Amino acid sequence: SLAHQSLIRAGLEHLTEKGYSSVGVDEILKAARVPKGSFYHYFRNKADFGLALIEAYDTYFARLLDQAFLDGSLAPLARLRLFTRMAEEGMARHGFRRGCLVGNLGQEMGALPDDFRAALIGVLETWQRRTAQLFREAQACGELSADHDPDALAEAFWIGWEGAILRAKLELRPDPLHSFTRTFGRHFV
Amino acid sequence: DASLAHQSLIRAGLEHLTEKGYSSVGVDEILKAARVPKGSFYHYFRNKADFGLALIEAYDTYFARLLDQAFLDGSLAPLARLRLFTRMAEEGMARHGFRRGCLVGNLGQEMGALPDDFRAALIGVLETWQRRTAQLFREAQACGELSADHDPDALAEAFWIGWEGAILRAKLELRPDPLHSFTRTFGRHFV
Repeated sequence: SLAHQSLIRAGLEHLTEKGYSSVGVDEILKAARVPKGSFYHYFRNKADFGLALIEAYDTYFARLLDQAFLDGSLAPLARLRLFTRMAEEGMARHGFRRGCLVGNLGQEMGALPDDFRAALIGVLETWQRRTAQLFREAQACGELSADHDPDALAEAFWIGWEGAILRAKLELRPDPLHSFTRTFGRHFV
Repeated sequence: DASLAHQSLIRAGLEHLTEKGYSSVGVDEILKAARVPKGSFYHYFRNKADFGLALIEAYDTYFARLLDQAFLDGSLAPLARLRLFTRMAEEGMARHGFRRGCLVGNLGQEMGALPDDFRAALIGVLETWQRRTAQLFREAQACGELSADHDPDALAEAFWIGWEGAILRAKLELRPDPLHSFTRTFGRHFV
């Protein structure tokens, strides 16, 4: 019933907090409280579980961006600030111990299976396209000046935001999120 | 080569942890790459954790020398010294096909799986880099390159937050594009 969901849940908690290299199937089963036979009913092996976890994180995180980026009661820049504020509230729930599954996996790329590279890049690119669209909308109402490139700016936002999450999880506090967003915010009029 | 055992260990450590990370790399893999016996490893280090801290101290020392080349070059304006550093760091990364990143960024990201000693050691190195960079930015203000408007410490912190994330992305994509993308956009903060 809840065998599959408990495995996904256990996987997302362990990979946002530690990363893939640190965690084996046995840790996962203890945390999920699910028999080994259920693990192998859903996934062929650890690498295949890893990919399922990437995909599940992408589906969840898309709903988070829906909530912020599609809130038409908010001017476009205020949507970006709602996003970073909500992302920080989510981190504060577990005292900043848990970061981004994608940034964690991204940093370990050298020890991951090759399949992972294109799946991680696809997810980062989906987010950048969405942020670029938000930034074009900020230009249309003069929140961001015409001499900026929305795509370049979207790529820089995600580069720095993952860097901010790395630092917040290292320091176990929100201050790096605030530094990043306060300085990046100066690209706007 | 018996007299080379310590450098071999550090070398193999730096190579393997900049390419993979701490959680991925066991002592046996280090020994096999260093071609030194186990008794030589334990002569110098009490365990993997003591080794890892020694690698951070080694990386701090060698990295400080690369910053010295850029940040202490008096033939360059302050902001040109910052562009030199990023150019150099990219050249370094390009030598090994962008497969090797920052040791401090790699370990920082896997902090949840590390002995708690590492936290202060990793944060210490980053704060050093940030202090050198803010000083660079204060000199950029004192000569008109940066507007009196900006906080040099906040900007130094935002630089190191963003640069570690650009390196992450360059090692993931195996290309310098995220580096150029980051610095191109960050360069707008300057006059």
